[PDB]
Amino acid sequence: LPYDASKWEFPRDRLKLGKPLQVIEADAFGIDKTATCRTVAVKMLKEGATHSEHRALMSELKILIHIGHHLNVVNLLGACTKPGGPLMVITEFCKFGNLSTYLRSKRNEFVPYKVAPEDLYKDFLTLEHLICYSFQVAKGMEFLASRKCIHRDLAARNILLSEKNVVKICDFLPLKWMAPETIFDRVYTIQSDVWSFGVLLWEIFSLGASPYPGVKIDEEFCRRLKEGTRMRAPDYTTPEMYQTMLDCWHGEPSQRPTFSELVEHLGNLLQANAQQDRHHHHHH
Ligand SMILES: Cc1ccn(-c2cccc(C(F)(F)F)c2)c(=O)c1-c1ccc2nc(N)ncc2c1
Repeated sequence: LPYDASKWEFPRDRLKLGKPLQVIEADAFGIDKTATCRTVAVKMLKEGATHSEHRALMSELKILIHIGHHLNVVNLLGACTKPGGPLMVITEFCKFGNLSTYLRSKRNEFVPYKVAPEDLYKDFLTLEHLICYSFQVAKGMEFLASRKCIHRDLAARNILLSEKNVVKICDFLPLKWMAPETIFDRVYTIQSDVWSFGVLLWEIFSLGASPYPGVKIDEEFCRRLKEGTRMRAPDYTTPEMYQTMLDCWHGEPSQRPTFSELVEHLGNLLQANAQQDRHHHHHH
């Protein structure tokens, strides 16, 4: 893959590094044509990285360039790659952090839908929010899958909350997100990402709970998963959303929905939910 320096290269002295999130928060001067000073996130190699470790982050940068822009994938802004300092990959900064942590903090601030007076539920999460986060991640994953990309670590911890309830796919016990074929055969495909998406759905509709609550992650866990045991419906799910999780958790990878099918399905459930809400709002 190519690296186009004229488009992407950013001077190192235009950054002020801040607190670690290695991924670090930073201030960037003149990275945009939209503003002078902007907060950003920087991924860089620690002191004493090898030639091969340098190649890994470089290949990741090129892949982000090749992938291109989507609202639901953390947006690359620039890079420091030329000699004189460490390799640095610069993206937008999502100040609200990961989705798991956020959902966990909203557990006392949930109603399934809003009615009048709406101020009683100011900044509350609703079913529209949860389905909307799901829909957004599905679209970002359909964008990635279309470009022959496999995420490999799709989990709520790798979903970022931005302004105006926009979520973004990023890449910061992992076994609880892995498909059976990934565990037992070390096979990574787009279909195994769909499995992980299902576990991500469970996380959203449990408001940031840890998958397989109270289950020891040993050889018995893997045995039962391969043999068809699944998580039970989480506390904030709808019946259709739980069925969607089960679909993502199909034993045969080819029998799981595609991200394209998930985008259409979740979009329809978002619309049905909104139509329901408008009726709740009207009659009360
Ligand atoms: C800084 C950076 C650089 C690269 N990537 C990255 C690497 C590989 C893949 C991807 C993906 F999945 F978005 F395509 C993204 C990143 O996800 C990030 C990244 C990581 C954590 C972040 N956390 C916050 N709060 N904001 C932005 C972040 C960016």
